[PDB]
Order: sequence, then structure tokens, then C-alpha cells
Amino acid sequence: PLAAGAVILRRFAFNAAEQLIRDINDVASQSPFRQMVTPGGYTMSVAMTNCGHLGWTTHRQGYLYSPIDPQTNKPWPAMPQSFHNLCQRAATAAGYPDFQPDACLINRYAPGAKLSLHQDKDEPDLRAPIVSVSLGLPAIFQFGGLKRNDPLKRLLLEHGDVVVWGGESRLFYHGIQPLKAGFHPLTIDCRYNLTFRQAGKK
Ligand SMILES: O=C(O)CNC(=O)c1nc(Nc2ccc([N+](=O)O)cc2)ccc1O
Ligand SMILES: [Mn+2]
Repeated sequence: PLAAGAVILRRFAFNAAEQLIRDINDVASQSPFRQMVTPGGYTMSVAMTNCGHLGWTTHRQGYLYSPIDPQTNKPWPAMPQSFHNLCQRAATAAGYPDFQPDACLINRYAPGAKLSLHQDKDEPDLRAPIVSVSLGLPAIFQFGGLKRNDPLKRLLLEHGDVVVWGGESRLFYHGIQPLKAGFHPLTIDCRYNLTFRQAGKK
């Protein structure tokens, strides 16, 4: 496999994409996209929001999941039906039928935006996968291994592609390289990536 434990489902969300994007716009009308500030003081080039009971955010110079959007002081918007259903279909196809995400981080990449190499280790049970849905412009996803200096591999993620990051791949260092500018008929000029997470304690 390209990444042990990962299940790549190319175009899995292609048919759902128009509805997914409508729902991104609805979520963002309530909890707007914002460029968060990292613990080191840098404003991220990616802009994010969340839906579900919990949302991933900066708070007090750390990362955590919160039931309240610090920008609005209101709950994050509820998980849209289209999100819930797509995630469950993908996770079930990939062999995680009990995956029940309570958070969905919505990440908007403008041209030039990137995500530096990192791990997602803020979740309480790292045996639960993360389901990652790409929409719009294509991006190069890089990933290594469990160690920061493991050799990097790269793959293009295109509109509609879903990856279920389970098993070992759940813990790999990964990132997204600077987004090339272009046109997409449904997102116009950007990429969105949805990452579904089980963030609450059992
Ligand atoms: O776009 C894709 O294809 C994949 N997207 C992600 O892997 C993704 N991951 C996030 N995770 C973070 C965890 C820690 C962190 N840090 O410590 O600085 C920065 C980020 C946050 C948003 C994401 O869209
Ligand atoms: Mn990540």
C-alpha cells in the first residue's frame, strides 16, 4: 500500500461535491472561515472553520477541541446531513463501520496556501481514523512516517477524493504543499478539505 492503514477512495465524493460545497457555505455563514494563529505566533495561510459538536481550534496558545467557536461564542454549526452521510459511507467502505465523528474541520486553501508537516495527535483515541475529503483545486499531499525525518512520499489529491487515514497512517507526519492557482467549476479558485474526527472522549 502507498501508506499502511490508509484507504484512498479516488472520486468517492465526486457526486456529493456540489451539496457538500453548499453545506460548507452554510456552515461558514455562521462560523466564518478564519486564519488561526499557531502556538509560535504565525498566522496560518489556510483558513478554517468547523461543524459538529466539537471544533478544532487555537485557544490560549494551544490546539484543542471546543464545543464553542471562540470567534462567535456560539456552538459550531451542526454537522450537515451530506457530511455525515459521506463520511459514514467512506468509513464503512474502508472497514471502520463504527466511526462516528463529532467534529469536522473545514480547511480552505487559497492559491499559495500550505500546511507544514505535522501530526494529528489531539484526539483522545488514535485508533479512530480521520476521514479526509478533497474538493476543488488539486493539491500535493506529502506524508512520511511516524518519525519527523522519515522519507516523504507525495500524491496529488483531486476533487472528490477521499482518504481514510487509519492504522499506522493515522500517525504519519503529513502536509500539503503550496496550492497552485487555477479554476474549478464548483469552488472557483480554492480547495477545501474536510477532516472528520472523533474528538470527544467515549
Ligand atoms: O488538506 C488535506 O489534505 C489534509 N488536511 C490536514 O491534514 C489537516 N490537518 C490539520 N491538522 C493539524 C494538526 C496540528 C497542526 N499544528 O500543530 O500546527 C496543524 C494542523 C488541520 C487541518 C487540516 O486540513
Ligand atoms: Mn493533518
